[PDB]
Amino acid sequence: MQTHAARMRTFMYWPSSVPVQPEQLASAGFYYVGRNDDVKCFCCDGGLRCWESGDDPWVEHAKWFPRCEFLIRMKGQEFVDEIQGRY
Ligand SMILES: [Zn+2]
Repeated sequence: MQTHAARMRTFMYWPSSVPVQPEQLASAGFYYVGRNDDVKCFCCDGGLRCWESGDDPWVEHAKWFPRCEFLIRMKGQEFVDEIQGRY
């Protein structure tokens, strides 16, 4: 699940009702595990479910799994710090 294309392919059977797009999930390192709306990050193995309207996957990534190596490398410690309430 190291590549964007491999993560995107797992969303081929992603439910239509979920108000979060596969493109944005896969960019933030998530892939659909083929269960409800459960996704896991390829890097930290952080699991996320119950995706609501207006959810930004990068924000959810930094909110619940701030120590993820991929999240830090892509978004940076400053972004992670902000999401954790540190300005
Ligand atoms: Zn992660």
